[PDB]
Amino acid sequence: AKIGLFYGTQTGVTQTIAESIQQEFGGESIVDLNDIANADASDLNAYDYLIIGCPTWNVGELQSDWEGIYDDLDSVNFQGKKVAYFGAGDQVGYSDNFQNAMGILEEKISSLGSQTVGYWPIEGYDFNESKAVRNNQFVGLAIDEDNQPDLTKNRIKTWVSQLKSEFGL
Ligand SMILES: Cc1cc2nc3c(=O)[nH]c(=O)nc-3n(C[C@H](O)[C@H](O)[C@H](O)COP(=O)(O)O)c2cc1C
Repeated sequence: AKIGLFYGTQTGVTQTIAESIQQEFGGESIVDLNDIANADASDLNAYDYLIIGCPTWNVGELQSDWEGIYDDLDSVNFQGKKVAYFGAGDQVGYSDNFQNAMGILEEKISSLGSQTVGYWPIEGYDFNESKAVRNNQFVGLAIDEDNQPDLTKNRIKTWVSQLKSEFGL
């Protein structure tokens, strides 16, 4: 497909979100779903449009599967690629490390020459600190199933609608 979605997940929440995003875009013919646990860094090279999903774990850390491939990311040339990010987190329980994984990955991938698209407003959340915030916006979609599951469906619909414009759909 045109868009490659790569996600990592520990308790399955990020996978469910990935599946909803693929569905909102139009299905398998538009978005390829890939579990980063089963991929090689070079698989990211096959796409010009990428969506990266990762939940934050263990107080500000990357989900372990993303942690595993992190050092290999240097071998991929992201210049010219448009990359969007999404993450699952818990704003109440980890108010000072909310969605940090998403920010760690964005800082790394953009330093390799990619363009970040998909900024999201921070006003619909209550947290103290997040490494995924730059100039008062999140660098990608923040989902919180632990505290705001009622908002997930419309957050995804709205985000995907905005991304379509960025990805030329
Ligand atoms: C042990 C543990 C640590 C967590 N640490 C963080 C954290 O530092 N920041 C955050 O935003 N959420 C944190 N969370 C919340 C998870 O990211 C959240 O539950 C998410 O839905 C997990 O998605 P997964 O099922 O895709 O792995 C933590 C949850 C647990 C159980």
